[PDB]
Amino acid sequence: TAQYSIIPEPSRTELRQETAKTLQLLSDQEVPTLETDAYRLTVTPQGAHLASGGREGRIYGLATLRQLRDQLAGQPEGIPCGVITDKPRYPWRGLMVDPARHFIPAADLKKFVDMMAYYKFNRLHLHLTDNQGWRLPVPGYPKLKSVASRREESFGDGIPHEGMYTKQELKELVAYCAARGIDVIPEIDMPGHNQALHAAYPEFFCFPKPDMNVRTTAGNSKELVCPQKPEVWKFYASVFNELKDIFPSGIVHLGGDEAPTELWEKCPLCREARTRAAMKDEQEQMKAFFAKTAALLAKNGQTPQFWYEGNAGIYHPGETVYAWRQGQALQSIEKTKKAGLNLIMASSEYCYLDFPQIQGQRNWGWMKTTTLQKCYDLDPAFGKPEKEAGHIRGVHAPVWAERLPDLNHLLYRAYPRACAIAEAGWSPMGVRSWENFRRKLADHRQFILKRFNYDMERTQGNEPAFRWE
Ligand SMILES: [Zn+2]
Repeated sequence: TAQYSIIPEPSRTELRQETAKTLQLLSDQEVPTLETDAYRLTVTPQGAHLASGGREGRIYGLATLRQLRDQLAGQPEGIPCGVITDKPRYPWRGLMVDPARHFIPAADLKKFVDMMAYYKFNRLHLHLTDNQGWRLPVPGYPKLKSVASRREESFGDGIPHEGMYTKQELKELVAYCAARGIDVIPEIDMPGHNQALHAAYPEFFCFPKPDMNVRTTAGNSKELVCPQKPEVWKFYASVFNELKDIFPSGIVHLGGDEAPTELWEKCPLCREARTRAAMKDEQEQMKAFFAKTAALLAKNGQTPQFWYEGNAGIYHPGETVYAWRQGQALQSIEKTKKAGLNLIMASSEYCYLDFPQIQGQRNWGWMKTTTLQKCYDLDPAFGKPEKEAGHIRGVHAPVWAERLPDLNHLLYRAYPRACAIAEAGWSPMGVRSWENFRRKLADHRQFILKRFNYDMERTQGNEPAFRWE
């Protein structure tokens, strides 16, 4: 029987036993009888009718109409008539890109955004800073451009890699995303992930090293900013003010994953600061660091987000954290509920799209394989009902880019698993099935070829070649 191939699967589809050979939009109304994020699309032999509860629902309805037009373009016999009534399961449906590890030019970001909007993603998270590069310009700190935005090579390849966005480019990105229903979330990791910052501004750190260079390999850095130094707090105030100007979401992801604190332990300034504050250890110092940063953000009307660490203690009720450790999803759901935290599911078992998608593709000596079928197994609530897991805001898939040097590589690992993530964030469990998703994705190969000039076919051997190992 003839059906639609819309991804994500709509919450309700009622097909009729007639065929439509045109999708001309005959009516387009806003009505109070639909939620602001909801739409109803009626496909008739004469054309389509769209009703929506608000601008957001209208964006989604037009995205569904776009997919139906692609299907009809491939089906000259027509597509079924029917009524689609639709609204998302979760309000947060996100992808993260990592320009700190490999810079993503503006044009390439635009293509990435168009593709994620096709699948009704509504959050774009930018990992802007890390050991391997710093991509956010900050007035008054020119060495961020001249030093921190450049590295000499990647993994011994002898090829320099550099880049930094302009403020104007980032405001363009924000407007481009907004027009496509997407909010943009910056991430500035602190106090660690800061080898590039140290290369530019060694005076911000407990043990300044003028010979420090921007990192060209993966691994953990012990270089933490020294919370006793006034230049650090002036710098981060400047950072947060730039983010306030550029990013209207007002959300600032601070990282927050466990950092090595050996250098704080040894720092003569931090040692005496801990003694004055009767702090027992460097974890108490970390709690104080994040309380101070959260206060700076609050003075700005901004709110922090974190990669969840169950035993961190740096969170205040109402904040939002990301669940990411394998095997910890259900525990994190329970713990955040008890702690009054909101939770975004980014479990690396399902959502870390830097991992290879077919067994035998490059795993860089450590990555597990996450197939499309495994990815589609994701239920963000892990079996818990809406009344017990209402603090779960949605789903988020990071495409970490240590080993993804350009858009071609990035999209190879992001898609088609991002389509599965989109359906996990949008579609109620009652309309989800691997067999239906697999059928639709088969059709989407042609849809994406025609609309984006991009090939989503995946075989063990057709990943683009790498220069490393
Ligand atoms: Zn220190």
